[PDB]
Amino acid sequence: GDCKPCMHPDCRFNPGRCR
Repeated sequence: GDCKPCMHPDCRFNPGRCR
């Protein structure tokens, strides 16, 4: 990840952040 840290389940496609 880069924008929104992908250190949690939510970073599957962070809507508006890290896809």
